[PDB]
Order: sequence, then C-alpha cells, then structure tokens
Amino acid sequence: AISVTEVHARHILLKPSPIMNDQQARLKLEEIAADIKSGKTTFAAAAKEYSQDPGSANQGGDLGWATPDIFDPAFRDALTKLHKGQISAPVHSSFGWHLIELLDTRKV
Repeated sequence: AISVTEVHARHILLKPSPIMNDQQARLKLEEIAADIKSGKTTFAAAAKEYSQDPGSANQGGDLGWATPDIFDPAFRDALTKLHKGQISAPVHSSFGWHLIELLDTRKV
C-alpha cells in the first residue's frame, strides 16, 4: 500500500535586485521573522506586504496542498524539519530567499 503525502505550506519570498543584494534580502527576512514572532505583524499580513511571489502573496503566502516534490529541493529540505507553529530561518532557493512554514500534512 504505497503512500502519497501532501504538505500544506506557506512562505514569504524576497528576490535580490540592484536595490537589495543577497545579504540585505536575508537580513530583511530575519527582521520580518522577528516581527512575526513579536506580534508586530501576522505571517499572512507580512506575506501580503512583502512577498515577491505573486502566486501566493495575496493569499497570505499560502501554497495550498501539494506533494513536496513540486518544490525547489532546498525549500523541500527546510520544510521537512519544521514543527507546527515554527517559521524557518531564511532559506535560499533558485527563486530567491524564503521564510517557510509547514501548516499540515496528509495522506491522499
């Protein structure tokens, strides 16, 4: 009986640019993360304000349900280690830098 596990993830993406190099992108995510953790903002509000992924920014960063092989492998690796409520440290993918949360898992 072969299993298929879907994950429910959310994230905030920042891409480097000429205004924002890689160091500035990572440190900005650290500042967002500490704002979420200190109740200055919610994860969803920050996703809406800052996330540079237009496929999810307006849905509070929500990625829906998916088998995790759809994700960049660095994103997938980080997702694997996360407990309920926990936000990742900033994670680099081919897309830029991410804050990641694992919301749930299920079998389909």
